Amino acid sequence: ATFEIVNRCSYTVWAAASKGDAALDAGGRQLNSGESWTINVEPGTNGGKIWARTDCYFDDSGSGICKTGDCGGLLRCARFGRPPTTLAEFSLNQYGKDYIDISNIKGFNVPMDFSPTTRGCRGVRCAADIVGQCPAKLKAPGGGCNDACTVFQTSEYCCTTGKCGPTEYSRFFKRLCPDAFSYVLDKPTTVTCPGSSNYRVTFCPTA
Repeated sequence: ATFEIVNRCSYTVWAAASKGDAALDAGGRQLNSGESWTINVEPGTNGGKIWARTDCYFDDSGSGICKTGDCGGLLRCARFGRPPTTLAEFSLNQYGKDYIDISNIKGFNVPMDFSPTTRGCRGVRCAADIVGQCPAKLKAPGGGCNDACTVFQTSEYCCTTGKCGPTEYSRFFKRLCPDAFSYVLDKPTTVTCPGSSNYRVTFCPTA
């Protein structure tokens, strides 16, 4: 499956793509404002994610740091990124269908649209100004809006027991972005797409 990753932000981002125990494609790349990077994701990929990283530095070997979304200090991510990270999440070719969503469970850094480029389903978007409106207690000094699990490490926010409800913090994310997951047991906003669809992830889709 192809994923075209487009940076419409006015700032550079370092895109990342991983399934947690391996890179997807090259796993990461710089995207200056307006640039597009097309990756190939193996059919059947379960639990893949794409995200943006901000304010990165990398040496000539591909080692460094990012303020949001850092994946073990690598340009080429093989692991998931450090919160806060807006997440484009997907599982492909699962009993004949693909499943996509956007999640704020690991916080928010960059607005994104995640849409199919082929027929048969619809896209999802989280493009509100979550960083600007972020509750004071969730603001990440390094940039972004942390989720409450990251900040407070409670069973309730982290849904550790498999029992949890919505919270004031989850409701903030949900109010700004109804079409993204706000906590683990949120009413699902997953979209079912035809198996083997192709996609576009756009950072800063509206500005």
